Order: sequence, then C-alpha cells, then structure tokens
Amino acid sequence: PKSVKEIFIEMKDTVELMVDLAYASLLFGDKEIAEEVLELEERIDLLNYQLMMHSVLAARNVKEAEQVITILQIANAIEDISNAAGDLAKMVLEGVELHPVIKETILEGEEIIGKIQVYPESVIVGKTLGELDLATNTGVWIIAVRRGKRWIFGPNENFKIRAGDVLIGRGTRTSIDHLKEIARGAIRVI
Amino acid sequence: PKSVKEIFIEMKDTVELMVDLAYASLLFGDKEIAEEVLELEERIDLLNYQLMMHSVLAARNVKEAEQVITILQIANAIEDISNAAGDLAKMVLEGVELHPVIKETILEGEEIIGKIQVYPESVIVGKTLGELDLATNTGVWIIAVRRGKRWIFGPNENFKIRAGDVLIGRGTRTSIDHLKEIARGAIRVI
Ligand SMILES: [Cs+]
Ligand SMILES: [Cs+]
Ligand SMILES: [Cs+]
Ligand SMILES: [Cs+]
Ligand SMILES: [Cs+]
Ligand SMILES: [Cs+]
Ligand SMILES: [Cs+]
Ligand SMILES: [Cs+]
Ligand SMILES: [Cs+]
Ligand SMILES: [Cs+]
Ligand SMILES: [Cs+]
Ligand SMILES: [Cs+]
Ligand SMILES: [Cs+]
Ligand SMILES: [Cs+]
Ligand SMILES: [Cs+]
Ligand SMILES: [Cs+]
Ligand SMILES: [Cs+]
Ligand SMILES: [Cs+]
Ligand SMILES: [Cs+]
Ligand SMILES: [Cs+]
Repeated sequence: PKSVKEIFIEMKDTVELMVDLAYASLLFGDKEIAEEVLELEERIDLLNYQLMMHSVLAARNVKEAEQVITILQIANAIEDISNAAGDLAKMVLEGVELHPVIKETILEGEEIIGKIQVYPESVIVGKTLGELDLATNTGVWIIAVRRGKRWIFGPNENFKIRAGDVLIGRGTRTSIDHLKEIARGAIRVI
Repeated sequence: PKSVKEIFIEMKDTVELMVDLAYASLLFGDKEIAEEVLELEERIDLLNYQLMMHSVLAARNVKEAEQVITILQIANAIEDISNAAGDLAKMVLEGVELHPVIKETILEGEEIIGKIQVYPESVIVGKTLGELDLATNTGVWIIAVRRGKRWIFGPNENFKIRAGDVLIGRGTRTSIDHLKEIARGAIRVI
C-alpha cells in the first residue's frame, strides 16, 4: 500500500527530471533522451491516476475533501509541466531543424546542461553517485549517463561510475567546468 | 536593441525561479512570495511578447520562418510552465488550508527548499553572492532573501549577506543542512 506522499514525491521528482532531459535532448539533438521523456510522461499520468485514486478514497468529511483538493490542484500543475516537457521532447523526435539560439540558450543560462567525459585517472572512477553526492558536494546534478550504447536515466545512489562514462549533469557553468576537470583527473580532490 | 537570445535566456531563468518560489510560498504559506510569482508571470508574458516581436520581424525566407517557429514553440512550453507556477501561487494567495502532505513533500523530495538563518559569527557575513557562488561551491541555490520586513527575490551577484538575513535556497537536503551550519558559524570554511 503506497501513500499519497510516496506517489506525490515521485511525481515531483520525475517531472523535475523530465524538464531537465527535455533540455538535454534539445541541446544534443538526442532522440533517445527525447523518447525517455515521453515514457516518463506516461509514468506521470499513471502516478497522477494513482494519486487521484488514493485521494478520492481518502476524503471522509467536508474539511478533508477540501484538503484532498489542494493536492489534486497541485498534481494538476505538475501535470501541466510534464506535458510542456513532452512538447520540447517531440520537437527533437520530429527531427525539426532547431534555431541556433536554442542550444546557446541552454548553454548560457544561470543553470546549464553539460556533458562530462570520465577518464581512467579520474578520482571518481569506482565511486557510486550515492557515495559521491555531486549534487551535494559540487552542486552538479547527474540526470543521465551514456555508458557506451546505453543510457542510464535518473541514476540512483548505487550507480557506480566507470572510465568512459559520459555524465550528463545540470548545474551552473562554473560547477560544470570544475566537475569536468575532476573527471579528466586534473583535480584529485572532491 | 535586445537580441532573441537575451530575451529567451531571461524567460528560462525567470520561469525556473518562478517554479522555485511557487514551492517556497506553498511551504511557508507566504503570501508575499506568492505575489512575487504572479508579478513574474506578467514579466514572462511581456518577454514572450517581445520574443514574438523579434522572431516575427526576423524571418526573411521559408527556412528561417521554419526555425523562428521552433523558438516560439519552446517559448510556448516555457509559457505553460509559468502559468502552472502561477496556479500554485494562487492557492497560497487564496489562503486555502493545505493538506499536510504538501509541505512534507517539498521538504522530502530529491531537491528541497530550505530556510537559512545567518548569524553574526558566520564566515559568509560580508560576502556577496557573486563572490560566494553557493550554487557553485555548495550546490545550494539562493532564490530569495528575507531581510527583516523586505524580500529580495532572485538576488544577484552584488547582493551582500548580512547577519540576520534569512536565506531561501534550493538544493538537496544534505546541501541545505550543511549550508545551515556554515551560517550558524559552526563551519568556518566554505
Ligand atoms: Cs544528434
Ligand atoms: Cs503527462
Ligand atoms: Cs470518499
Ligand atoms: Cs492538467
Ligand atoms: Cs492545461
Ligand atoms: Cs534536427
Ligand atoms: Cs564541497
Ligand atoms: Cs534509474
Ligand atoms: Cs534517482
Ligand atoms: Cs566514451
Ligand atoms: Cs505563514
Ligand atoms: Cs505567464
Ligand atoms: Cs518577416
Ligand atoms: Cs502557452
Ligand atoms: Cs496550454
Ligand atoms: Cs492557509
Ligand atoms: Cs566545494
Ligand atoms: Cs533581483
Ligand atoms: Cs539573478
Ligand atoms: Cs532575522
């Protein structure tokens, strides 16, 4: 038996990832990332359905119905951000020629998206994301990892980095360049 | 003369802030933060109008019209995320009783929102955000600052921290607790 909070947290955590990937796919014109986004859009509809199922069954009296509505209302805004993400994804899958200012805009905002190469020498090779907490210890958020021909989306704390992995992360420009050097093996301390 | 990129970057940077504040206002039931969000919603419509004005005037031939459309299309998704943020803000301004799982959900997601007290002893007192780059050097994003009776939203790199300021930031739970100790003066190094 899942809780409303459980379901709700995954919705928020998933849509945050979806918006990040929609931008990743636009920047790299990557159709596989774009397709991950639409799969996630489905999971959101499924989570929202379940949130409604729990919510509806839970209101006993008037005051509680009133509250259960504030939840649906928020899940609705999350729902709208999810479809918006899907929209950006479709543009990539459609294969339309993107105006150059789009990729530059994603690389020059307060928070950009960056691609990081991991070298054999890097002090992070062998460390899990959990152990590392780059989000925590570097402000760079790892949203995906291209390990050869495969993609690991929304990797967890168990995921262990290998030389050759290409980290896809979000953070400030400075956060990303820094992290890149830690990955070339230029910076031996994290 | 502004450029399309200029306008576009502010749109993306502003909506990212709006979503962050919509959550801040929900968590603290703060009506002033909520009202900032709606003011920002207006600025987005204004930026989008200008983006359209530039875009429309810029397409010379067919291929270029095609590209200018990919821009409008994205500005449209940004537009939808902005209205979604406004929706969350309205719930706070409406003063409706929020279901308890909402504030817990904002405090228990991958990325939470936190309130940070700055003490006289803190090594950050006297430092500008620019100089500091907490986003960069700590992964905590400062989205607003309650300095007494006033709010500084989306503070820039010039903003200089004072004892007594209450920093509103976004980051992982660990990033936020850490930053809190640097603010109590418990941790003398950043
Ligand atoms: Cs490509
Ligand atoms: Cs959806
Ligand atoms: Cs019921
Ligand atoms: Cs909706
Ligand atoms: Cs809608
Ligand atoms: Cs393309
Ligand atoms: Cs650190
Ligand atoms: Cs995963
Ligand atoms: Cs995850
Ligand atoms: Cs590689
Ligand atoms: Cs309040
Ligand atoms: Cs708007
Ligand atoms: Cs024209
Ligand atoms: Cs729209
Ligand atoms: Cs819409
Ligand atoms: Cs309230
Ligand atoms: Cs650091
Ligand atoms: Cs500002
Ligand atoms: Cs700013
Ligand atoms: Cs204070």
